[PDB]
Amino acid sequence: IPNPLLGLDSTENLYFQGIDPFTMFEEINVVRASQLHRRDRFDPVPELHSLMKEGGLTVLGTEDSTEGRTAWLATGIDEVRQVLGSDKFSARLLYGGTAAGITWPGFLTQYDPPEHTRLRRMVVPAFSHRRMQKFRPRVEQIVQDSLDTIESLGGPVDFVPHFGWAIATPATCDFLGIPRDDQADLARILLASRTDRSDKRRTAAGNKFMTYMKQHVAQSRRGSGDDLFGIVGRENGDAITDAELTGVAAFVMGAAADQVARLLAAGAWLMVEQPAQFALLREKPETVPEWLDETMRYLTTDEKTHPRVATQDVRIGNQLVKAGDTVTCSLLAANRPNYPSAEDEFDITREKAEHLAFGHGIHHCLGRAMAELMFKVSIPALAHRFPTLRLADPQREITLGPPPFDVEALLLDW
Ligand code: HEM
Repeated sequence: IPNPLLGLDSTENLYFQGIDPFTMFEEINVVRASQLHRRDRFDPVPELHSLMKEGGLTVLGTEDSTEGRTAWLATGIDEVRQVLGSDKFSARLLYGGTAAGITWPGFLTQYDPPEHTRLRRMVVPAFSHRRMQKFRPRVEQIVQDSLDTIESLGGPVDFVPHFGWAIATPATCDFLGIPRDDQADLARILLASRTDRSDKRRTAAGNKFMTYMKQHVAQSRRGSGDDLFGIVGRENGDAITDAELTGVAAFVMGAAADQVARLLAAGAWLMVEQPAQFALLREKPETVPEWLDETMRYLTTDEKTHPRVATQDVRIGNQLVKAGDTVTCSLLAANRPNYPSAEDEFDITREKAEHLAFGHGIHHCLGRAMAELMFKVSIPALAHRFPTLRLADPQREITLGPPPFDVEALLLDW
């Protein structure tokens, strides 16, 4: 029971007869974690900076009960690696108890070993570095086409649709063997499923996407294509279900496409804020071999991991994480430990890398090679194409939406 006589926070104050107290505990902690991972331009917000000073693991929130659950945030590099690498944390127990089945087939984030292990191993060959080498000429074409479109239009151009999404959409679709003719409509359907203010219309759009994808999976899984479905289907036969394949494909075209569009937009923004450094990349790329790792570290466009649930009492740093507690990891805090300082500032010439932008442990980014391929093609190509790239209006702040790192618009000229 919140006490609205004492405080002003709307989220904290929500109460009505018959409200679920546990649902409320989980939801306010998600909101708290989210608030902490907004950004101040490229930087952590003061609240996260303050929290980082407290120690490597702090209390996000606690349940009203005697011997109730605690939600923790890990911010120290040591604590984050320890949590994410430990077999004493479950991902699946976040979504239900032991006896609960899988909710979203193919949503790897939701699986624990041994089934996490098997399903990931089944799909891994499609995401390999070798496979990304093969995919590279297509990505190069996608990027040059996007740049041609931008240049043809004339400045100013919004790089969110014309750079982030113009690359992410065809790249993800092509990876899944989606015919060119279908792509614009699917992207439109996905927009409705991600943004429509009506939850009813949001679900109808999601349903429309998932049924297209189920059909596409059935058509493609026994075929001879180099798409994800052909690869995984030919290799695995009936060991992978249509539902599982559909989930993986949907993730790639939905959540993951959004993640890469956001990363590319954040990259283009950094380029216009740090043009002398990116001039070094354009003109002498061999002298800055760690540029990409440093960019990932600085940007950390996925600020935090999904909460993990402790399956037994476990020591994390100083603290005792009790069975049933959750720990959320701040990749942002892990990658920017020295914020603010000269050493934390973006430095394209840095050695040794860091970093944890793609997570850690068994759940670490399956799409790392694909994401890096996209970035490593896109950013240098942008630099060569528009050496004079700049903000159309240098006085206007970039508007950031809710995490993860969400550039809403990026109006650039050259
Ligand atoms: C199209 C490109 C991408 C694909 C296909 C992809 C795919 C995936 C998948 C399937 C997982 C779940 C792995 C598992 O649970 O075993 C994952 C996890 C993760 N990804 Fe990606 N990803 C992409 C881009 C990105 C980008 C741009 C970032 C941010 C830099 C990112 C950051 C992460 C992180 C931090 C995790 C771990 C989450 C956690 O531990 O809770 N990914 N990725």
